Amino acid sequence: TCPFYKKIPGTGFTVDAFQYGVVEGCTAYFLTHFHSDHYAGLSKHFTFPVYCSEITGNLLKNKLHVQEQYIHPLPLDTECIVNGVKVVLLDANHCPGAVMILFYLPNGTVILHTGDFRADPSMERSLLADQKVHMLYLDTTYCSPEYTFPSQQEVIRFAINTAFEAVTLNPHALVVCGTYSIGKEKVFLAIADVLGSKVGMSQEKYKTLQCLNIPEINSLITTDMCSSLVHLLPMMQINFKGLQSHLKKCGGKYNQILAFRPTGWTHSNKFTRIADVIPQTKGNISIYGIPYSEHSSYLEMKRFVQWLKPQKIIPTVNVGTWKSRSTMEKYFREWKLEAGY
Ligand code: NI
Repeated sequence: TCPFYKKIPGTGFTVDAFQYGVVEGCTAYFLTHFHSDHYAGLSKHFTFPVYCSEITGNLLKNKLHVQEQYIHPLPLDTECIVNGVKVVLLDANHCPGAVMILFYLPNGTVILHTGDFRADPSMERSLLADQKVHMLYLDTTYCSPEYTFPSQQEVIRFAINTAFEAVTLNPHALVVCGTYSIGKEKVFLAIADVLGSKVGMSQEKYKTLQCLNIPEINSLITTDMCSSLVHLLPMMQINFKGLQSHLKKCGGKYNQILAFRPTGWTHSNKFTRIADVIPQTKGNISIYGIPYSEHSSYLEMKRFVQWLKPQKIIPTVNVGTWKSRSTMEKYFREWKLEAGY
């Protein structure tokens, strides 16, 4: 059974609600982004209308084999009518194709559903600026003050400089980057670009990347591993055993691996600046965990919400425990009292 926080009152709409069977009364299923906790349940046998971005639509078609007749892609930043209700999709600054949805209810209520997002001040000049929002369905992944991490730009700067130094010192080093889903593509693309290489990967990952409308992509990625000095591997293979084994396969072309594991937040963030980050090393293998986040920090989240001044907030993450829910409600009240809405 579908939980309440995936239902849009006064509509026949649900958001990211594919794992509950047929939801009573749902005339259109919205999908915010192509990540497995959100699409869980979709397949080629799904026969209700799905509304989503162009990029999400490419992935539904090519990776999950959803039939074209049920895929309804919408352009961003454009007022659209769906089953008699005005909607707008906005960029969520999450992974490729990820959106927030603004719903304009027939009774005059306005609802913003953020999906998953990394709040940014640039959102304060989208179509959000033009009217009041009554209810906010909020990505609360990191809704606690301990969650600090650097900007995406600082993290990429660290990775580019790290990789460029290592390979200039040793032209026979291989760079490996972990992945398990879409998002965080800037990590491996930025590193390959500074090294003048394409990125090598499996046919399945290449297929996924070809759905994402990235400019000049044919110039940046390849399935030919042997022509490339930046390789992508599944995240589970980014450990001393998995990399040792991968190095065997490269046929004495390389004598050193430097590997990156983009994580979300980790507790080493409470003590250590990005500048100061060091790898785990064994032999000729080094592994850097870098805190590249596609979710709001606490401070970014707070700033967005205090700007928006919603009348009510409904969290969509960390909703399973009483202690979590109580913690989040206390922060929402502080924010409201401090800003005065
Ligand atoms: Ni996500």
